[PDB]
Amino acid sequence: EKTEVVLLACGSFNPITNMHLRLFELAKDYMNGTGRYTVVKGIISPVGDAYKKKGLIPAYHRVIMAELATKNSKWVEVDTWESLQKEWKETLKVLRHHQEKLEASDVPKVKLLCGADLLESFAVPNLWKSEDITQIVANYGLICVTRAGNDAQKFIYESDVLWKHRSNIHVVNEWFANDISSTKIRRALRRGQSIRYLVPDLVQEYIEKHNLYSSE
Amino acid sequence: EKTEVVLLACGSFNPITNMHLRLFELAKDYMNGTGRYTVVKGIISPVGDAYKKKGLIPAYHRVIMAELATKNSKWVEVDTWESLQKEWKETLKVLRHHQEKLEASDVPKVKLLCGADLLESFAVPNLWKSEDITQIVANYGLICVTRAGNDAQKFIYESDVLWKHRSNIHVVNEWFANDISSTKIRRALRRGQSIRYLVPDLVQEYIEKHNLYSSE
Amino acid sequence: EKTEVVLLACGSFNPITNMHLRLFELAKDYMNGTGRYTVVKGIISPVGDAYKKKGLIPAYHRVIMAELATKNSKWVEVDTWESLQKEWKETLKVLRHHQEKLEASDVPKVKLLCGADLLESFAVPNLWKSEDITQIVANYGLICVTRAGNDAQKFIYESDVLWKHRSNIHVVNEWFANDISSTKIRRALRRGQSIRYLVPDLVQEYIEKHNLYSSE
Amino acid sequence: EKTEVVLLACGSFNPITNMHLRLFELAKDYMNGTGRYTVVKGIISPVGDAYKKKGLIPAYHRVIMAELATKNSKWVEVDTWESLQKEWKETLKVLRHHQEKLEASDVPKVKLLCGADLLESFAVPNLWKSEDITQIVANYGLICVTRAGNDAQKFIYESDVLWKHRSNIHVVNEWFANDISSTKIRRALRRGQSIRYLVPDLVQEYIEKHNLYSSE
Amino acid sequence: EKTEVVLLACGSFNPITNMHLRLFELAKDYMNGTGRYTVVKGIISPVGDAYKKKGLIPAYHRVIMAELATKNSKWVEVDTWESLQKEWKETLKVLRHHQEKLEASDVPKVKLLCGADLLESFAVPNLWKSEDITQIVANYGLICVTRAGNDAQKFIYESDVLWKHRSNIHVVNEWFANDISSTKIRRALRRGQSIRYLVPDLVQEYIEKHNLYSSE
Amino acid sequence: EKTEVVLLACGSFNPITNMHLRLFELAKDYMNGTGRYTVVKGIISPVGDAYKKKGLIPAYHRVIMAELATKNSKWVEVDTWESLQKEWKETLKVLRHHQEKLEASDVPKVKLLCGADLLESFAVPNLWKSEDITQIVANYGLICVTRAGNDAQKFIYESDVLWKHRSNIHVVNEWFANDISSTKIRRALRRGQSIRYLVPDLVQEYIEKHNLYSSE
Repeated sequence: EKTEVVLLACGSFNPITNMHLRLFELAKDYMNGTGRYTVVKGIISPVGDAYKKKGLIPAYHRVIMAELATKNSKWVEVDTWESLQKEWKETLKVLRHHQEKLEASDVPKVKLLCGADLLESFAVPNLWKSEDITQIVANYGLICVTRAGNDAQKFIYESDVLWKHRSNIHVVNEWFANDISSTKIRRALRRGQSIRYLVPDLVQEYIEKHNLYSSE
Repeated sequence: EKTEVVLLACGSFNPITNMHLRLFELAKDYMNGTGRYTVVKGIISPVGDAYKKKGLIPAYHRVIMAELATKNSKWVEVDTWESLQKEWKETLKVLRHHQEKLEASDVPKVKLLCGADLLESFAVPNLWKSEDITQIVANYGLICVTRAGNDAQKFIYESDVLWKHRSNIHVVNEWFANDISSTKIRRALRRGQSIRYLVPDLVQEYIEKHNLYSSE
Repeated sequence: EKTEVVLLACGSFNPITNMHLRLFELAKDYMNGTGRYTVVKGIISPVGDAYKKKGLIPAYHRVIMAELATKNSKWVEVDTWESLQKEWKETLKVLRHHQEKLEASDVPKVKLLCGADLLESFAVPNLWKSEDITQIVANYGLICVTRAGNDAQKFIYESDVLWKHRSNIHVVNEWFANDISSTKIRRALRRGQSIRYLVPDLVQEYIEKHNLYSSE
Repeated sequence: EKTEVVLLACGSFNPITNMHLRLFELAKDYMNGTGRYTVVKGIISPVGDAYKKKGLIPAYHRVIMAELATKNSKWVEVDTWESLQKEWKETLKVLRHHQEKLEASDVPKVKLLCGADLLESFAVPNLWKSEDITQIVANYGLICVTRAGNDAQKFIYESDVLWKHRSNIHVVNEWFANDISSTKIRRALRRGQSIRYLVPDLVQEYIEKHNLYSSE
Repeated sequence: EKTEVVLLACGSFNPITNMHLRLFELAKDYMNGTGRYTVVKGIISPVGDAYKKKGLIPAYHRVIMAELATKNSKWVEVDTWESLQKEWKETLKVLRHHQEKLEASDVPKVKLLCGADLLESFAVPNLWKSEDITQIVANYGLICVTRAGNDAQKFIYESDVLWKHRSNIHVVNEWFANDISSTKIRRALRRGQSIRYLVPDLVQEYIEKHNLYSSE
Repeated sequence: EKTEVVLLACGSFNPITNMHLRLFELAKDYMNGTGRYTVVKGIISPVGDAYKKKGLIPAYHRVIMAELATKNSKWVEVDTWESLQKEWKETLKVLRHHQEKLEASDVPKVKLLCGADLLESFAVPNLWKSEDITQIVANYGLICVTRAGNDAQKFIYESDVLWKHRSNIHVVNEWFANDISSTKIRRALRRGQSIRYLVPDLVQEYIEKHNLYSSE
């Protein structure tokens, strides 16, 4: 009688590393261990080229490396929809897009998989529209996997919009530190350092043959 | 016995309009009317895709429209060098690049063609390195065409680096107002307005068939 | 066959002066001289005590002085609704409130009467929600009476949201300067100066007997 | 031969909670245990309605709840003087007001009862006039009750004005954490949570029957 | 029966130029032409070395050049008092110092001679203490000589403290533009330009023999 | 076969204290205990009077107190060169100055002796020119003695310019806390407190007889 859930992670995956992959396994173990849910699929959805940030490499590369990272996974996949659109899409739209897609196979609920960082982001003074925060939290749900869940709970308590919808945010503890951020990987790469065993062997091979992140 | 000069205009040309084209004819008429120079070629050099700004469309489009804009001109051309490089290039490098290229045909002096806007830019507190300003002004020269030359002269008087090298900056008056900025063209385009007779007929046709700048 | 319009002016009226009264007569003359409208009533609606600004005196005073200011007017009145509510109300709600009230007398269109100041305000970086600006302009309309309509038109041209809905904003010129701002009246009053013949005789009498704005 | 002292606490009491009440008992125990003083009365004096802050409810409510909070206390009382004045009063004036009042009963010294927060406040760059800080500290005295007295002592050491007059500031440790801030109470209340046993039963009853702080 | 006045100009005189000298003759002509005063002496008082600004050269130089500038004047002199003190002195103290000195010759009123610049300065948000502005204006008086008296009057109207004491501020028009600022002189000097006939011949000679302001 | 090194410490020495003296002995012990170097001389070089900071007393005083502080040291000395120059000198020039001086005695390498504070400083957004940081680190070397070497290593890891040249930065731990900053000494002095046994007896005597830092 459990609820069927799909896990959706947006982001830049620039590049993807073991840490993003671990977040999925963590979150599914947790959800399924509530006794209240059954996790049915996960989806990585990298941001597109319209988001014009510096250091952000062409989507097609970031899509590959994510596909390499998940080739053997029974349950997590990459969807290129958002990377394809000609104008940049807001997470709330990416979410609606993926929920409507499931309803069209004639019902599993999508939920946004994030870290605390999202919560921090949500409270930066003018940055988000309260009503957009409300729709995400309230219509979908958050699964916040983090090594600082103690910070996580505090942001929830400090925001009325989050507190109001708290029964729909799940804070998940990571007891095994593995803080392998894209930013550190890129930093290591432009210094010529090894990144072996922080990202999947094939993702490391792709980065090396294409000399990515080596430059600046 | 006059000095041979080449006119180099960097920028985004996003898109090019009658105003940029007029700047060249203005500046050559002036230079050649000093009695001290003979203008020998001009060069438009659009910025590349590494400069990641919002609203800045792919170089290849901006290169086309500039080539359409100058197809009939006896003396002005487009060079795609800077648009091609994989990392963004500073104007001082674009300049050295084009001077060295002339020296390799076995001597004409390149000079940077700009408006006041450049001068304004040069004095923004932390924005430019004094030594880079010095090399441009001093090693190459500026030709500042503007409708406000009165502002132009003032920025020169207010900056030691510019004043020092003033004998190498030529302020050129435009007595015929034709302030057709890219920014206004894009604004008009995303409101569905005509831009006929502010840009060359062929540049207007290209923009229309490709639906550029229509979106946001 | 003309359209019936109601003129609604929100604000603090702190206090009301001849200038606010003149804005109504100006705007009606204009509207009625389009040949396209007939102005049917005007409404002054002072802000409430929830808006807690400094220098803003209790609503009941500001309501009186407005009622004194309009006692003899055939067509302009004061509605205390917004001043009465326990929580501060946004202009878009005040607007909906007054439109729905007319529809309940079984159809005249309300329009917001403002000056340029509103337009300036609309473009301050984070200050307004684009969608709220859109509803006001688009669902109601603006009548902008000003001595600087030249600035007015420019703000319209500079904002996509305003430009989009321009056919619904009427910029009205005042050829008779009478810039009697509340701020100047209060300033004069706390210096003990006369304000006779800048506000209606009765409003001046009320302010004097209650020693308002004399203090700080 | 001990000195007779009166304890004066200014503030918003919005609302009062067990924490403010505890500060008095703490400070008297301390003073009286110096062997150098005898505490003779305390006074809560809520700020007035001229201070126009958001969330700050009408004085009369805040005066009640403080009177309910102290009805059974042998030694602490509420004085409504400052709440009554038509213009907002600075603490230094409230202080002079209360000292002169004692001198008029034909001599006990008033002292300002505060937390560290005051000290933090005193050093914010432009916020206080050095000479006002000097008069308070020097003419009256501070009794700083806090759970962080370690921060307290540091602010004293970091400010010349405070250090100079240190012999007149008493830092009091609270070994029993009871951080029940008004801000947290209001937050709890607008989420419908219990605040029972963080404020006196009667203060809780008043807040509930008047539905205070429930709104926003 | 006229009032006897002394004119005191503080500042950096870095260096002094014809413009400062002209301000005195202007202000005396004006005062004496009121029919209400008789100007009896003027005093230039350069700031000291404690004021540690960049570009500000040692007092002794600035004292010389002022003494050279006034050697032939029947009525204006230099007083080195403020330049001598070991700690920097505020204008209000310099003023009290010079008034008390006159009272000691057994009564002429000192008045501060300034330009608009002072008025501008007086209103910069946190910059001056209202009470210091009050003492200067009110206890001494201002004589504001300027080419923009129209700006002058406006600052007076915009500040309550100034407006209150307006009967004690005299705005003096200069109908002969001679804007020879220290800043422009120094700028000219470090570019090797002539400053002949903008400062007294002897001041120009001193600057030249000591190579002042030539450097940076 | 070890490398011969000279230790150069720039700064204000305002005043010098036991802490600066300890930094030298610390750094030499460390260098010499690498087995790779031999420390041959150290040099304190106080900043000059052109650097016009507030609280910074005349160089000649700061030069004395440093000479008193080192009179008995076999190996550390004061060089007044930089204090003497008429324009303020950048550390990179002070460095080149001292290296060239050694090369002129017909080869020991100078190295900059600093604390973390330098590293913090190096990363403040616009503060240093990357190329100047590069020349110091790369052409000379840093010896960073600190009680927080853990912060030290982190700044190194966070800056590409530092990381690139890390093999040339030596982070030295101080296991004996002795944080006697100039700022604390001056603070103590203007409160009339003892500073005995935080600075050399003779430096303390000089400060006392000249009443330095007593004022403000």
